[PDB]
Amino acid sequence: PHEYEKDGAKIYVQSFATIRAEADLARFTPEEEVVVVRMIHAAGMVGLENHVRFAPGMAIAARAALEAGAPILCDARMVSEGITRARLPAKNEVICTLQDPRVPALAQEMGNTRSAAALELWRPKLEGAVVAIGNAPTALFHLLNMLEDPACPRPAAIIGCPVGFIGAAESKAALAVANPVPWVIVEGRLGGSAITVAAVNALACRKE
Amino acid sequence: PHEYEKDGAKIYVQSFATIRAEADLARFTPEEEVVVVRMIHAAGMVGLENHVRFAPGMAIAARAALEAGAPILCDARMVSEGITRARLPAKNEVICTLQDPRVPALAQEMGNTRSAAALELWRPKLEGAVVAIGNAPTALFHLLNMLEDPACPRPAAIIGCPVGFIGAAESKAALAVANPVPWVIVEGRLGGSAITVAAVNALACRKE
Ligand SMILES: C/C1=C2N=C(/C=C3\N[C@H]([C@@H](C)C4=N[C@H]([C@H](CC(=O)O)[C@@]4(C)CCC(=O)O)[C@]4(C)N=C1[C@@H](CCC(=O)O)[C@]4(C)CC(=O)O)[C@H](CCC(=O)O)C3(C)C)[C@@H](CCC(=O)O)[C@]/2(C)CC(=O)O
Ligand SMILES: C/C1=C2N=C(/C=C3\N[C@H]([C@@H](C)C4=N[C@H]([C@H](CC(=O)O)[C@@]4(C)CCC(=O)O)[C@]4(C)N=C1[C@@H](CCC(=O)O)[C@]4(C)CC(=O)O)[C@H](CCC(=O)O)C3(C)C)[C@@H](CCC(=O)O)[C@]/2(C)CC(=O)O
Repeated sequence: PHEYEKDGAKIYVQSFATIRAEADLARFTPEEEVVVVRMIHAAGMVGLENHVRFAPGMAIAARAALEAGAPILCDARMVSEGITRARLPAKNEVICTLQDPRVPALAQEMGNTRSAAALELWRPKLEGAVVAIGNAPTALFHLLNMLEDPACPRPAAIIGCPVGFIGAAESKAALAVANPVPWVIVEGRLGGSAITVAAVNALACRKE
Repeated sequence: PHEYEKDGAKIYVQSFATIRAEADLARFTPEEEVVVVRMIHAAGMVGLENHVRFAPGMAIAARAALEAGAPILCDARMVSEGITRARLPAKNEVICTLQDPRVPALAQEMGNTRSAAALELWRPKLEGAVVAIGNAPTALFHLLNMLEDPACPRPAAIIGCPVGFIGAAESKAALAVANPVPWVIVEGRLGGSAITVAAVNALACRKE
């Protein structure tokens, strides 16, 4: 038969050790470094770290929000279903409103994507939340517009890592410029659900 | 406010057109090319195509299985929850057994990961299925071992795209060598849920 390593705890330890041996991680603070390592792990891509940018204090602020019970607001089910419930420190709600039955009509009325329209339903959970956007650039752009209204509840942190060729790089660059609340991005076209979930999972639990 | 493109249908068309303008896709058959384009789209990574390998006729065989109602067996919820139900041609079941309450004890008895142990529960749905492994190399390795028994039901196709530093590259190289049923892999460390879902979504529906 095929031989392979079967101890999952060991696999993790070896994965992170390989990443730290290969990656260029010196510029990150200790709190940022843990997040970056998990993002690399999720992507299978040493070199990803050359594209990661954090607002000063974001990693600290996001961990603190999660430990205080902040909900995690997710743009897609691939993000929400990714989050490791066993790693959550304070029974944190993991929310994705994309499949709410009101979203298709709302999107049509708004002249926007379903991904973006769904964020309107985040309002009651948004104050102090950790936002995890791993897919839709239109969700990130729309969030920036929502937060231009001083009446809008404001999250504790935004993990802004949508992926793609159209609008993704722009949405993340705009997030960094706007600096609405502490943020992390992957600059450029790279990003996605797995990198986003890794960031959340890293910030949720002090144990790697 | 921030200006951005909000027409999702248009965004797709532009994304695929950008990918085809930049990517090196000549060696793929028409059926393979559609799959590769969607994988690039999901990864935000022109250059991914340099790592993609198909068994001859896999893309044709997998589309045919799906159109015939084959279930899709998924190693993780980030894969199963990714699959676009609106794109499925024949009311195909999308299955992930990872969270079955019997898996933790089974994994312990088997001395294996939960990801791998869960595949034992695939047996009743495995014959003629499309397998979508986007995460766990141990799931792919274990599947290869399962299929070494002539009594094991055999899938119609395997999308073998686990990601990572430990065991991933090895598991996919082993799949290609073993050639148990028609396969697609991303060679090396790259892969993951998003690329895997993209492959399924591409093969499910003739419309991009
Ligand atoms: C499945 C899926 C996937 N998308 C991916 C990536 C991209 N697609 C975007 C556009 C094409 C787009 N995609 C639809 C939007 C549907 C909508 O919101 O109206 C919208 C049409 C619009 C969103 C937007 O552009 O902001 C949604 C969000 N993508 C989904 C569903 C997620 C559903 C859920 O999670 O509950 C979705 C809601 C469609 C659906 O299934 O109903 C991006 C646009 C940028 C670009 O195209 O270059 C980008 C590249 C990010 C891969 C995943 C990436 C990952 O997880 O890491 C992939 C798996 C690829 C695929 O289609 O097979
Ligand atoms: C969330 C999550 C994530 N994994 C990723 C990637 C990897 N991790 C592997 C090892 C570390 C591993 N990971 C656990 C296994 C738990 C298990 O099955 O016992 C096992 C421990 C073992 C699986 C295996 O090695 O075959 C599982 C599968 N990963 C999950 C849960 C998926 C649960 C579900 O889907 O229902 C999981 C079941 C743990 C859990 O949450 O309970 C790989 C090993 C190779 C390596 O480490 O370099 C590899 C890199 C692939 C990212 C996703 C990648 C993607 O979607 O594209 C990320 C998001 C990273 C993260 O942990 O934040």
